[PDB]
Amino acid sequence: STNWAGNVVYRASELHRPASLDELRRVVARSPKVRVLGSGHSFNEITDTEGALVSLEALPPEVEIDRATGTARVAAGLRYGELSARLHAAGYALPNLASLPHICVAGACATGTHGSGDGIGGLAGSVTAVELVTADGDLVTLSRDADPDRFPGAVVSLGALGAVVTMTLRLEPAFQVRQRVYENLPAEALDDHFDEIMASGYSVSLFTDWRGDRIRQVWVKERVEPVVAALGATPADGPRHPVPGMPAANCTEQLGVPGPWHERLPHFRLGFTPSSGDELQAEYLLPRRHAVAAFHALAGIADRIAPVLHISEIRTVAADDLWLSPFHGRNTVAFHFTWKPDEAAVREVLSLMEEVLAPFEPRPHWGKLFAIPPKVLRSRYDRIGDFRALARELDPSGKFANAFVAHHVLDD
Amino acid sequence: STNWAGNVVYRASELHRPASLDELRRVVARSPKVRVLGSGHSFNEITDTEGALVSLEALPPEVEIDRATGTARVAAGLRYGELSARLHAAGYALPNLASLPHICVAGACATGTHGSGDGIGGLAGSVTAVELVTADGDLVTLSRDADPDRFPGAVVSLGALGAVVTMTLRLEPAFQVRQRVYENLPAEALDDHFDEIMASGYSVSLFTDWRGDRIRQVWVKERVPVVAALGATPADGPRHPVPGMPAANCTEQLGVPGPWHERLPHFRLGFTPSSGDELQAEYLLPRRHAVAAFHALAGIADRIAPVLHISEIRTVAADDLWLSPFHGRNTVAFHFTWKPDEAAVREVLSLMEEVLAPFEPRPHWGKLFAIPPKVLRSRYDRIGDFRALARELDPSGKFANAFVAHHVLDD
Amino acid sequence: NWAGNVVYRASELHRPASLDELRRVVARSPKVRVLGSGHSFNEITDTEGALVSLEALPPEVEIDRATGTARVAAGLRYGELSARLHAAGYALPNLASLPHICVAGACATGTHGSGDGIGGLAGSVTAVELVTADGDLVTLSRDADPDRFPGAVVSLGALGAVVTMTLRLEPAFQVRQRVYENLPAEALDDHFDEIMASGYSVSLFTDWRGDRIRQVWVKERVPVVAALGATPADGPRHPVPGMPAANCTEQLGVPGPWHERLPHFELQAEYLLPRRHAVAAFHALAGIADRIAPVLHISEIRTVAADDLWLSPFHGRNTVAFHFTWKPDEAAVREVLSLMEEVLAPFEPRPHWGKLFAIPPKVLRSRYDRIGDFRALARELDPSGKFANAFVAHHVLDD
Amino acid sequence: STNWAGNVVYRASELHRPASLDELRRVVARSPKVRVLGSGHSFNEITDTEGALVSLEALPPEVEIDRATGTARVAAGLRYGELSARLHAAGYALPNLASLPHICVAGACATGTHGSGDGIGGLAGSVTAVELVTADGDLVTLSRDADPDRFPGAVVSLGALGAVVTMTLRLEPAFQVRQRVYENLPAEALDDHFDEIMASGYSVSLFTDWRGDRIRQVWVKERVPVVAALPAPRHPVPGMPAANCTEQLGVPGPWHERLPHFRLGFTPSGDELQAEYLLPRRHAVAAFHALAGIADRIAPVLHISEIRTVAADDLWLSPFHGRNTVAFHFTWKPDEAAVREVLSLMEEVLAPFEPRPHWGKLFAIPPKVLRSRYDRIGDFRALARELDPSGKFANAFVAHHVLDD
Ligand SMILES: Cc1cc2nc3c(=O)[nH]c(=O)nc-3n(C[C@H](O)[C@H](O)[C@H](O)COP(=O)(O)OP(=O)(O)OC[C@H]3O[C@@H](n4cnc5c(N)ncnc54)[C@H](O)[C@@H]3O)c2cc1C
Ligand SMILES: Cc1cc2nc3c(=O)[nH]c(=O)nc-3n(C[C@H](O)[C@H](O)[C@H](O)COP(=O)(O)OP(=O)(O)OC[C@H]3O[C@@H](n4cnc5c(N)ncnc54)[C@H](O)[C@@H]3O)c2cc1C
Ligand SMILES: Cc1cc2nc3c(=O)[nH]c(=O)nc-3n(C[C@H](O)[C@H](O)[C@H](O)COP(=O)(O)OP(=O)(O)OC[C@H]3O[C@@H](n4cnc5c(N)ncnc54)[C@H](O)[C@@H]3O)c2cc1C
Ligand SMILES: Cc1cc2nc3c(=O)[nH]c(=O)nc-3n(C[C@H](O)[C@H](O)[C@H](O)COP(=O)(O)OP(=O)(O)OC[C@H]3O[C@@H](n4cnc5c(N)ncnc54)[C@H](O)[C@@H]3O)c2cc1C
Ligand SMILES: O=C(CO)[C@@H](O)[C@H](O)CO
Ligand SMILES: O=C(CO)[C@@H](O)[C@H](O)CO
Ligand SMILES: O=C(CO)[C@@H](O)[C@H](O)CO
Ligand SMILES: O=C(CO)[C@@H](O)[C@H](O)CO
Repeated sequence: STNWAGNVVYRASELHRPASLDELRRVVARSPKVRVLGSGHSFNEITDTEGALVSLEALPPEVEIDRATGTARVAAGLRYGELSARLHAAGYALPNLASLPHICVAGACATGTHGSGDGIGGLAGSVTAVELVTADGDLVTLSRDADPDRFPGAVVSLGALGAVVTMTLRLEPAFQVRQRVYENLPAEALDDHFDEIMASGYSVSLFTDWRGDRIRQVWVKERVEPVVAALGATPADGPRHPVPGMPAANCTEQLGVPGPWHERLPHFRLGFTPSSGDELQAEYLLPRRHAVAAFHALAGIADRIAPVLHISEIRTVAADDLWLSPFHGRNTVAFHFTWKPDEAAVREVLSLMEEVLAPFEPRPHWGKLFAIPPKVLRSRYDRIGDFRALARELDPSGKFANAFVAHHVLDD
Repeated sequence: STNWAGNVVYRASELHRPASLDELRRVVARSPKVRVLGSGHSFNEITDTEGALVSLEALPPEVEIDRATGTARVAAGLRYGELSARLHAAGYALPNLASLPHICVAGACATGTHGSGDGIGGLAGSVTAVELVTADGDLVTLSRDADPDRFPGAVVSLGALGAVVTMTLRLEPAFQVRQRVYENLPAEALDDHFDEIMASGYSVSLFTDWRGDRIRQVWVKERVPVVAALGATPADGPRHPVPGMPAANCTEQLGVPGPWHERLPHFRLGFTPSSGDELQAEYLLPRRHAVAAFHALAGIADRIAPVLHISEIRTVAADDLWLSPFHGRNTVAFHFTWKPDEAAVREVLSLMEEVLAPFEPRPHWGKLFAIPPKVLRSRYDRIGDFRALARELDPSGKFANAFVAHHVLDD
Repeated sequence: NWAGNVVYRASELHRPASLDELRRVVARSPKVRVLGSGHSFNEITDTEGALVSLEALPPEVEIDRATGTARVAAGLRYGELSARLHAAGYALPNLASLPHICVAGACATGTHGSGDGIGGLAGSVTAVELVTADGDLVTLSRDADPDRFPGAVVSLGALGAVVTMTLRLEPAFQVRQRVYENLPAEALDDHFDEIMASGYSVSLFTDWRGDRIRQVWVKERVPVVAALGATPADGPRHPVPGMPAANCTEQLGVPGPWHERLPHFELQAEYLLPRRHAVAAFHALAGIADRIAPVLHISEIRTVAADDLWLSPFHGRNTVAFHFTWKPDEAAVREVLSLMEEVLAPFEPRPHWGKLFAIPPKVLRSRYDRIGDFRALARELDPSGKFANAFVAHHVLDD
Repeated sequence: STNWAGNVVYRASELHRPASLDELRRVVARSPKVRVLGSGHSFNEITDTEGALVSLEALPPEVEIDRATGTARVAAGLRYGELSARLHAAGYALPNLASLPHICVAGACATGTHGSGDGIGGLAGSVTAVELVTADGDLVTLSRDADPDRFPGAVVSLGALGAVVTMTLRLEPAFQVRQRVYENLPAEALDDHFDEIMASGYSVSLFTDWRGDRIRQVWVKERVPVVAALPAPRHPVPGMPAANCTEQLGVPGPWHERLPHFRLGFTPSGDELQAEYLLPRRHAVAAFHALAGIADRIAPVLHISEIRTVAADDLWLSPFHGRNTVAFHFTWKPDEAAVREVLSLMEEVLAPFEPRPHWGKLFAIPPKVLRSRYDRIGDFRALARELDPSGKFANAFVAHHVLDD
């Protein structure tokens, strides 16, 4: 019926839940208009369609680990929670995960979903091949090794190349992670010490309510002195939640307690499992150089942000070569905004935000809200012409192109 | 707002999600009318209230394992999926789980939730102590060792004693379980071999559509073959109890050994339905009336199968818990996962109840039924005892909604 | 003390007439205890150093329309404070039995009325200003000091001398009050909850002679006990036999202003129990009614809502109040209380801090979850133990 | 989001763009607080509101000409760029145009926007009637002919009467205009020859950087040479490209591709602040010299200043109410803090010349004094209360400056 938040009521005629590869290939082939439905953790109409919603949650939850190549072959309908548990048990890990694990692996990689860390990509960077059902109904495989020229536009694809059934991931050895929350770092500390703070851990989040002159929280996640303590931030005495009033229970165990990578790198614990959300979201991704400038630009309109914000989160993400990846050929600073659920009021505040950041050539998070018109947005991605070439090659009728992918990427 | 099936719209004024014991104690105390809210996997008006709905999902998720006594202190908002995973990690298990893990431990035990298994009781049986917030707002502990007279009425409580915050669970060593599905057993094979079948593994499920003369599926889970010999054929790939639904949802089959918490339920940890498209009722009968009852239903299989997804038949050992459906009688379980027409199932239930009447059938407290109070109560010895415990720990009836008033507490 | 069973062993009795003067006295005196009205019955207000009244201070009463709160002199009595609050068209939720009781003295001990959804008077407090042992002002408020403010109000005057308390107000309201005579004692076994909920504030008066509740006072904001066999009173009544009805607030259902209705207007003990033990307790007490009734004027049963104030008797549990206005024979009463505390022990009872009791410390401290937090707040605000007498040392602070 | 400059961040709740009169009238009637948004070419908080910002650029762009009366009925949301090009096509013209065409007609007229020329008023004088949606949502027409007592209040209104949908303009025959730039006139030239200079063309503009005592540039626009006695494409600001500006070097062209300084195609956000003071024309030289005396404080934080002339009108809050006028315009550099210092000073040195500020550009002139400098303000306050008792269309700006006691 709706997206996780419940602001997007899907206008689809039918919701198909194929129980096999064969049953999917039939649904895709016979349907004139398809958009794959993963986890519903998007806030825009990217997943909307007047035709066929198709889930892949009901296919085999394959997770075949090849010990020789250190790579897992895994079902696109599978979520990061499950995938991680299974990978971890077998003694394998991924380099990073998003804020909660209950997010669909293909759905995440489609929109350029990311964690934080200076030397760590968006999650799609771990992908080394896809198999997808084309608009026709047959399996195509695109892999880095085999298809150098085409693979990089395959992964962060807005699910407009077809339905991905199995993604190959490069694995690392399973690892332990400790996480501490520091409170009330002074905002001015960023002006001279931004690079030192975000490098002070494997993955660092800044949380600010854009009220006053203080970074409300700083989450410093280390692979097994703290810099942000030196700079005025006090360690938190107990468990904490990024948002004011929301329970610490939900969140991954903090207070410096080492635990497995997959119960630490996300902000939310394997158990949390919210059936629904009461928030909106927008995230702008800038070149890393514009962090401070951009911080200040936003400091200038904090009086419009703070009223309708739950929390804003600031992260770093290494550059990839993935054509519609927000991290395409530029190390990045992430300006995320978990809003309160008033779309009208957030839409005003986003047009404004987009004006004050415009000098920093900001790319919006494909899954989160934005108002950046196509002309401007397309100019901010070099390889947008090469991706439109691949979408017409693999989907000439534009089966997998709803209004959103047309408007933002495909239409002239 | 609603139950997981969505047939029950809670008519509550407030939905509290306290983040601390203190915050809970304040909400309980100040609210003149409370019903706790766990996982929402009930289908009747048990969890409904005009007063204050109260989750405990927001309290610290304690799983404190005490190696010495081999027990686990666990938060009442926690669900079996999370609890199990954590218990398994530390190298511990429980004896049984329900069909899907993502059910709340306090809400499961509060209704008499159960698996299958000859020598295995309802899940509430692994409970040795409960700490709860009284209608007053203070903590009370009831344990088997400290309160032998009263503890047996406190676990399977319909949440009418107050809000349980922690539950002590006797553990076992973590164990491996293999699972095999068998297809199209002859219905007559039960008549002389029911007990031989249900005992053919640690936990055993019979799934029939109540169409014609076959048992669609038989699931035989073993701690690390009868029904083959009796004319059922091994399934060659993965399978789901209901026709149409995907095998993918379900725990790994084909006799492949796995961890207990990834086998004893039908549904794998990853399957996480946010909503359901079904109703439910389950009748629990003394084991001797298995065949007698099997036939008595077969006599109205023409009114069942129309509005039915699948019916599940299981065994449950006896316990001593006053409102447990397995209260001092080894049990045969007749489960019905209906299709979501409440008006139509209610009519089929009136009937089911009438034909099963001679077997003194106790309904599952969480699932649908229409068995009136007078009759329901007479099927429970220790109903007068529970009514006293409620009055002792909740004189004002704070935790007594119209459901618990009408079925157990009112005269 | 207003009873006269406690002779204050203080060297000096100061009555500062200015904040400045009070601040001086506190600073210069190495041992202080504040004196309200003297409506305690125990050794709580007693000290060998300096008694300090605050009755002479400016009776400030600053009603802030916006937040709907008042700022009032700790020395002010509820009678006086009420009259002023009422004239401005404001009220407090509840008042104790007589208004001529000091506001900071009341809140320090866990003073309370009756009412199912009504707290002790200390719950109406949002902030305190108090002179420390050093002579400077500290403000503790709920808003500004979440962690600490709950130890501060019901304090046993062991943190400093409170000068001004901020109260949350309601709109001023009328109240009617009817006394019913001779309810059957059995009527509580099934209808306790229904009776105590039959008004805004309800009181049960029993002489613990036979099986009758002598009187039941039912106070309503502008019904069960009539139907359960108690008869309406023909004319004005007083809770104690023989004492004149003239002393008591107007009854016979004549609507009146809250402050002329919620109060009713000897030694005293009160035990405060989880509300669920109301009937169980009421029997345990009937089971020694032969030792009570001889030395008793009247006993008063009331209900009080839970709060989060660390040494409130209502700390984290709705409450049934069992009060005993005794005949002034302390030696006799101390025998009765020792037995009473034994029969009531299973109901984990808390004593009214400002009334008599013999519950040993080790036990009394285990019936308060947040004693250690209150002990660390007194050592934070008064490390010298200026405001620590023998009472507060014995019961709460000493190790 | 912001005004064209970006110094004003709109603190509105809703930004509406009605696509019909019906839809506007609905937005107005249901909104308790409204301010219309034109082109955002203001620099103060005149357009600002905590209520409802309402563009009109999405209504029918009507341009209904009556050959008989030689008058056009035009959509308020229309810009001078568009409106001109369509007026011209039909073989009609307006007497004058502001510096660029991409300013909203009703936005222009609401603040008393103007060009240069001795015998031509501010743009608002060409308006003979308005239809506006009241705070109730119904249409009211005020016209000079029908409502003599009230109409003069209605045009230069500060958008405080209602939302103007259609304005009736008096038109002329379409005319050609040539313009020429002369460079470095001596400032002393003005001392005896100001009047002769500003009368030397249809419109004349004097650009000075307020460095020394020269006029950097004199733009002389003639319908189809005095400043020569006392020649150059060129941009009024140092460092900005000439290509942005209308075609000069005496090349004849249509009025609308000429009278503005900036060509139909430019279409730029901005990087400047603005103030303009409008003095009775006789104080030209006295004021020019009074400013030359603090030209040390000005020239630093200045792009360019423009001095122009404007005819008198009878429009109640027109800067040109009952007096021929000399315009001292300043395009400042974007440092509001620095400019607000210079304006307190400028407003003191010009005080004897009874200056009126441009309603659309910056000023620090206190209300009591500003109000004294308009005779008819008492009558505009009586009209606003007549058309908008609840003050739906009155923001902080209009209340502070004009309406509040
Ligand atoms: C609570 C929450 C936390 C979040 N945390 C983070 C975070 O920390 N970092 C971050 O970067 N983002 C984060 N996000 C954003 C989120 O990762 C994106 O919205 C994500 O891309 C949505 O994935 P989905 O599958 O849930 O959503 P959907 O709307 O269901 O799908 C997203 C897109 O993927 C496509 N897709 C899905 N499955 C397939 C498939 N098999 N083949 C092809 N295309 C497919 C769909 O067509 C659609 O276009 C968060 C979102 C939420 C709600
Ligand atoms: C998909 C599905 C699968 C199922 N599988 C099985 C199965 O295999 N076997 C079986 O026997 N049953 C099964 N059931 C039935 C189910 O276990 C019961 O309805 C059970 O009561 C679920 O409780 P809940 O907390 O999830 O729901 P709720 O309606 O929220 O809670 C049930 C009761 O528990 C009480 N409660 C919850 N938390 C507390 C607490 N902390 N303190 C006090 N009271 C509390 C509530 O007040 C309420 O009265 C299943 C149900 C579904 C929907
Ligand atoms: C006739 C009568 C009726 C009563 N009715 C009730 C009733 O209905 N309900 C009930 O609960 N109790 C009742 N009580 C008990 C009485 O209200 C309490 O004992 C109360 O706490 C005493 O207040 P006081 O002004 O007499 O203080 P005192 O006995 O003089 O002092 C008691 C405490 O107050 C402290 N104190 C006083 N002022 C300050 C200050 N400004 N700053 C710091 N500490 C201060 C002292 O330090 C001391 O610890 C009654 C008592 C009597 C005599
Ligand atoms: C680059 C530039 C050049 C300029 N050149 C000149 C110039 O040469 N001469 C000159 O005199 N001024 C000039 N100005 C100033 C400008 O002409 C005035 O500030 C003008 O009033 C603003 O027009 P706008 O449409 O941007 O108004 P806005 O800022 O959008 O709003 C201004 C006022 O118009 C009102 N309004 C707009 N439309 C309506 C309507 N339909 N009904 C009712 N009220 C309405 C608004 O409520 C507000 O009170 C210039 C400004 C800039 C930025
Ligand atoms: O990263 C995200 C969402 O993309 C979350 O951390 C939010 O910041 C809310 O906590
Ligand atoms: O039998 C049960 C227990 O309630 C179900 O979970 C089965 O899968 C039938 O749907
Ligand atoms: O309120 C009290 C004391 O708390 C009553 O006992 C009255 O004094 C009547 O005796
Ligand atoms: O905008 C105006 C008038 O308001 C012009 O003076 C420009 O500054 C020319 O550069």
